[PDB]
Amino acid sequence: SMAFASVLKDAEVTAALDGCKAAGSFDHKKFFKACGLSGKSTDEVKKAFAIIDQDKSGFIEEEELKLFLQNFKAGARALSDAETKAFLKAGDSDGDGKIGIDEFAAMIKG
Ligand SMILES: [Ca+2]
Ligand SMILES: [Ca+2]
Repeated sequence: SMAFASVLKDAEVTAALDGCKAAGSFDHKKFFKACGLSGKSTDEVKKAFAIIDQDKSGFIEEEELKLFLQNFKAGARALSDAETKAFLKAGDSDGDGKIGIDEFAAMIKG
């Protein structure tokens, strides 16, 4: 659902949601950089990591990664098998199958 709408501008993330609408065209970097998440404070990020976390499993398993579009909405599709892979290695620096916060704030911090 529109959670980030609180943190960021629902209208802002919107364009960030339509920017990925394109299959195999999802550019997380562009996304975070769009809403501004990229460069933001590592504090808020942790708060942005919840928006996504729908099961508060503590982490964002590879299965949750593809659910990086269900954070800004409760319906948005899920990154492809590759898209999720890119967004994985793009963040996960250990390639274990999950992306923690320290890692989630990394893909954005860098
Ligand atoms: Ca989670
Ligand atoms: Ca990890």
